[PDB]
Amino acid sequence: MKGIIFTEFLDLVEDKFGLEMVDKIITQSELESEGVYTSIGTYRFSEMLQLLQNLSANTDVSIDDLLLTYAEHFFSVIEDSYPGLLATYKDPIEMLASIENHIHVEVRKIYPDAELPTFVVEEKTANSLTMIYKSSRAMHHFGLGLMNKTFEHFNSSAEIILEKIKEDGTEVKFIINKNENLYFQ
Ligand code: HEM
Repeated sequence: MKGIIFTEFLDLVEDKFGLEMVDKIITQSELESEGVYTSIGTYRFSEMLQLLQNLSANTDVSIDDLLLTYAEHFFSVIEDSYPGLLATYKDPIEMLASIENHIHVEVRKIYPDAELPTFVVEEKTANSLTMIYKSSRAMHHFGLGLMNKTFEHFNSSAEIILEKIKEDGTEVKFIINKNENLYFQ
């Protein structure tokens, strides 16, 4: 996992639960990096999992809800860091159907050691998209938050249903249905 994921995450923990919560979840976790992260550094996901598990226990907010809220904030980091990549797309369904073959392809060019999930499109219409999410990290709600802000980036919204193929969350079917949309875009 890239260090930008760690720094933006603990910045949000500081922003919502105070400084002491950042020191708390770090002390509760056995971290090889001792809780010190840089944007260019590469760290194991087992460190982030400990941070999420400890934050969930201290706040009584589920890991999925914590990952969702963080993902919705991280999309703004994506908007401000790579606007030219987002400017390639005019439609949220088209952009989401291009994560595997284009978006995260470009991410690998930037970070060759990036740990990315896989998305497989099974059905695709103008306002609907069914994709299979696969990742040993089971961060489906991180992807759900980025999907939410993808639709909001294009002045739209969508109903997104998650069906866990494997109950551990490492394989999730995403059923995406864009809403109306009362004015021509
Ligand atoms: C310009 C758009 C995007 C950029 C620059 C981007 C980049 C990244 C980066 C840097 C990571 C962290 C990799 C690591 O720490 O090793 C990541 C992970 C991830 N990305 Fe993207 N991403 C983009 C769009 C999306 C979208 C739209 C989705 C889902 C709809 C998505 C799904 C994910 C997920 C779920 C992860 C968590 C890793 C995992 O599940 O295994 N990404 N992405």
